[PDB]
Amino acid sequence: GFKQDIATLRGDLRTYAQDIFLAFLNKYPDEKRNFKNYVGKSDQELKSMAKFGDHTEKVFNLMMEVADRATDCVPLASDASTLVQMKLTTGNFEKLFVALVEYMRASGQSFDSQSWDRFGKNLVSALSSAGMK
Ligand SMILES: Oc1c(Cl)cc(Cl)cc1Cl
Repeated sequence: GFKQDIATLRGDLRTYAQDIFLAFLNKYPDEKRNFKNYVGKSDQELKSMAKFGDHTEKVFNLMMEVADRATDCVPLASDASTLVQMKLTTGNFEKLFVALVEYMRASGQSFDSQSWDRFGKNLVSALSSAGMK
């Protein structure tokens, strides 16, 4: 289920983070235009940029922490507030989770893809309730 999936992702987090973020950028090319440093680069070129691997892993680590603290795929409102108060839009987040769920469904592994869909919706809603546009 959802909690085992957190363990699965953590066990190869850099690879999963990069591959899911690349799936997001390739599914939504316009989002990539908000990453000036990644425009005009293929997957393999992105994987050679230090801050691509470092930033994608850091984002997914925080996602895993929030997932770990959630109950029934509902994140803590206090985690959402911490996120909004750290240095975006709920629309871009919703698109990341669409790509994440599609990636899980195409994997041969028994990810709980419906729970991640719910978690993404609930995080988007909690971020909006906590003041993110
Ligand atoms: O370099 C970044 C990456 Cl790869 C992903 C996100 Cl979500 C943000 C930044 Cl600044």
